Amino acid sequence: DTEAPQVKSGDYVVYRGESFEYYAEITDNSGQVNRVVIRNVEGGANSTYLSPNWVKYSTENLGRPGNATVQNPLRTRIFGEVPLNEIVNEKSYYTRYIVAWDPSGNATQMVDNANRNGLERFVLTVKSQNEKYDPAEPSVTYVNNLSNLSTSEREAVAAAVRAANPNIPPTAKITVSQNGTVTITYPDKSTDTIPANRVVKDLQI
Ligand SMILES: CO[C@@H]1O[C@H](CO)[C@H](O)[C@H](O[C@]2(C(=O)O)C[C@H](O)[C@@H](NC(C)=O)[C@H]([C@H](O)[C@H](O)CO)O2)[C@H]1O
Ligand SMILES: [Ca+2]
Ligand code: NA
Repeated sequence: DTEAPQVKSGDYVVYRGESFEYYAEITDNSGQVNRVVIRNVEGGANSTYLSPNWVKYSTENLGRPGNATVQNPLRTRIFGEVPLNEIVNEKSYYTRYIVAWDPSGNATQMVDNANRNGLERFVLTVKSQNEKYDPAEPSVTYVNNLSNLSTSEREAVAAAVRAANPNIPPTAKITVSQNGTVTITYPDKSTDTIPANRVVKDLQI
């Protein structure tokens, strides 16, 4: 319904142990939107049920003339904190709908089709925490023997990786094995690994 408010959302990827914040933009031909609900598909016209319960949202400047124009769309904040105990797999996404109402009571229609994703329909994808980070591997630590790093050398590699990766969670644990393999264990206990060849060299040859 192009006489109902129109919504532009996005690909709302979120990560265990991390806060998220996205904005959707809403316009209406009347220039005004009075109400915005984000909801699961189930329930019928009056439902506001939305899960997971940690998905929050808010819309400032509701119910004012000109609050929802093409040149200055209404914005809805979609935010929350993803718990560490969320299940993560290829199916750990949640398809949700943004419904907005204009002064005539026309509400954005919910159409159950993936071609509407990024409009009034959006997918909230929950990923493990390691997926938020792409550890930098540009550091180089020279060790005596690549097949047998000492404790000091293992700590040196971990410190080099940390120094190259100020953005990874401070409480993520960087450990290095006896052959220089790096494991980054995130707060949600997911891991990234860095092969030794990318962080360690020796002068044995
Ligand atoms: C009516 O059936 C639902 O229709 C919606 C679209 O309107 C979805 O297709 C939904 O399926 C999913 C989804 O929300 O995309 C498929 C996901 O794999 C499920 N996630 C998990 C972690 O199992 C969700 C989830 O079960 C649901 O969103 C709970 O509110 O459902 C259809 O079930
Ligand atoms: Ca309208
Ligand atoms: Na990663």
